Amino acid sequence: QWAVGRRWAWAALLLAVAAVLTQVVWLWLGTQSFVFQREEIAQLARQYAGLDHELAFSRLIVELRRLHPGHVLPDEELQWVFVNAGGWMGAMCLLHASLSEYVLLFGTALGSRGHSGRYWAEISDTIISGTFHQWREGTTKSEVFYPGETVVHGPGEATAVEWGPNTWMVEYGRGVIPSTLAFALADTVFSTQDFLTLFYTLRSYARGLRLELTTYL
Amino acid sequence: RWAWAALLLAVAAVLTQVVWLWLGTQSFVFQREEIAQLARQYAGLDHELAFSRLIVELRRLHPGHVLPDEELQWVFVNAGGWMGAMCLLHASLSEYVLLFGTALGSRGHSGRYWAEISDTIISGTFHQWREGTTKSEVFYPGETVVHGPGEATAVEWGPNTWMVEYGRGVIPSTLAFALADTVFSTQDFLTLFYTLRSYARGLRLELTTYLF
Amino acid sequence: WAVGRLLLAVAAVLTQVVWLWLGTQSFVFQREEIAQLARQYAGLDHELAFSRLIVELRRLHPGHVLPDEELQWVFVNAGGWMGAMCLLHASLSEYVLLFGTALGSRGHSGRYWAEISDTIISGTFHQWREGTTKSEVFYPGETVVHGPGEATAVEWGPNTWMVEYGRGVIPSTLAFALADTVFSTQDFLTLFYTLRSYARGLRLELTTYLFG
Ligand SMILES: O=C(NC1CCN(Cc2ccccc2)CC1)c1ccc(I)cc1
Ligand SMILES: O=C(NC1CCN(Cc2ccccc2)CC1)c1ccc(I)cc1
Ligand SMILES: O=C(NC1CCN(Cc2ccccc2)CC1)c1ccc(I)cc1
Repeated sequence: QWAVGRRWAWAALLLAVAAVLTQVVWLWLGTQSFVFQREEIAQLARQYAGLDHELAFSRLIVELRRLHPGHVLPDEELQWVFVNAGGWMGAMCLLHASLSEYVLLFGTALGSRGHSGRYWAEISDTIISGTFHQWREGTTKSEVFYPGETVVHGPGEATAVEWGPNTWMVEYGRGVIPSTLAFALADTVFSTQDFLTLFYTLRSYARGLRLELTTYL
Repeated sequence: RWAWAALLLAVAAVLTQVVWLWLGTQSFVFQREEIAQLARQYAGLDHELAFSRLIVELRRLHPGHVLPDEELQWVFVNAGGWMGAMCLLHASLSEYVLLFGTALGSRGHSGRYWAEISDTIISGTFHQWREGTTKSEVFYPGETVVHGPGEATAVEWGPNTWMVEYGRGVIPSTLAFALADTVFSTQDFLTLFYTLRSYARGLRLELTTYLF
Repeated sequence: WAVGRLLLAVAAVLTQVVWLWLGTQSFVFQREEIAQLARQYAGLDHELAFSRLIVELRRLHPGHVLPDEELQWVFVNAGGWMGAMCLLHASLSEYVLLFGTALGSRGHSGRYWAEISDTIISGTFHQWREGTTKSEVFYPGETVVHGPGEATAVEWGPNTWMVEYGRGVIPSTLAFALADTVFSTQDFLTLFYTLRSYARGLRLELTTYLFG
């Protein structure tokens, strides 16, 4: 009459949890929570552009630690490593690294030119010192960005880039990050053969990834 | 059973003789001086207007051998360490006419081709360092620089350098070099596709005009 | 007496033939010998300096410098930079070559299992050490040493020419110098030239070692 078979009820809950679980994973994926904001890294780095890049970097790192404790690499794991990709060369200092985000210090003391690359991500560069030249695809003119300005590099977009002597910046990336190192290490494999740098980069990502997991606990 | 291979080779032998004859009776749409003198006259203009003026004039002199506006496209070129942009106007198996240059400037290996490459400069500078030499030469707007087949030099484009380029030789082979960095350095396969497509479009045009 | 189912027997022999090998190693040039000599010719026109240096080098070490018929400028592409080299001496452990550019270049120094010192005859040499955010500049007369394992970013100005002496596991350094030649320029001809240059250095050294 008002009863329910205990056998039918057992299967109903299994169809229920299947329905609930499939709904739960979409809501969580949709949430898309990010640790940093695109305009925040740009606004924060703009303040230190007036200083010499050495003092600016050290001051910026200190500020970024107190804002987001547990999301920045410790001093013992901070390290400059060269970056060779797209035919240009620079140097990075990884500050933050997840599977969806990264924040790093980038720049050159000699300057360099090359292919920007096409990433499955959106990358924002804010100039602390020097110059950033950009040549968008399909155009015959270039633009130049000075200290205080920010150049954003959309996903799937390819440009030509040029850095002037002693150019430095704070960079924020957002997207499928492990796919980004695929381009960042292309010239390192086939042009420079610098496997020690290759180790440094992967170690920095790993130590950056380790931090994010343990902070989660 | 040995008669099967004979017929397969006989029909292969005759087709090879057809190709050989056809390759021998070939005539060229464009002349070497034709492109050089036509370019030099627009070199005094800004490169944007120089290009558009030249394209139209090239269409007027050789109708059916220049790509339509809907198939014109700037595509990045990455080879020999340097980087520039290209816009293909004409392309067969033996000839090509394109616009080339860079808004930033670039340096690298000239590349060794199975072709003769001629570049008349509209703007900027072209620096050349010939193999075996310890001095460089510079070419300015209005001048034409010639890169012979087999030759390898070191090249340097100053900022905002542009040129009209006419190539004559085994054109499908030159593609091999121009996409070398694209595979091993830039990994820009979208650009690779753009390049191969613009070539196909050029081949399609020449084929249709030939057949009507 | 029987032993059941050698490394100890093998390890002893191999280490004590390697240590015996390291002790019988003899270098043709001193660590600073090339640098002192090259320093004397800096400031001259690089072609004059090179010729004078080659004569003096042949005089100081007969049997270890390549003949005029085996001297050649070959393009070098590696780490994103491009230059030209003239090999003068080459073994498995040492090499002496003339290096430079007419246009200038920028790239990766490379990580060698060898120590490399460069004495500038003309131009400028910019060096950016790893882990630093500043660069240093060397002018004609100065010597830049590249220690084993070290990696820097280097830059040559237009008409920068130098004398280079390297010491260490030389064949491994050749792997780096041919990197861009193989994967970027596809210039097999230069790849042939360089390997031939190395072979000729090795041939001379083998002959000189055997028959004095
Ligand atoms: O070194 C990295 N990434 C490069 C590529 C983006 N910039 C250069 C650039 C290119 C185009 C437009 C703006 C800036 C410099 C940093 C990197 C290191 C570790 C991880 I984990 C992920 C990335
Ligand atoms: O990308 C192409 N060609 C390169 C190599 C020659 N450069 C000019 C140059 C560079 C160095 C020395 C001389 C001339 C322009 C870019 C190319 C694209 C489509 C077809 I179809 C055929 C070739
Ligand atoms: O081409 C060679 N080597 C390159 C890289 C080292 N120097 C250039 C240089 C780059 C960075 C810092 C200092 C010097 C000379 C050019 C080479 C050729 C034949 C043999 I056998 C061994 C090496």
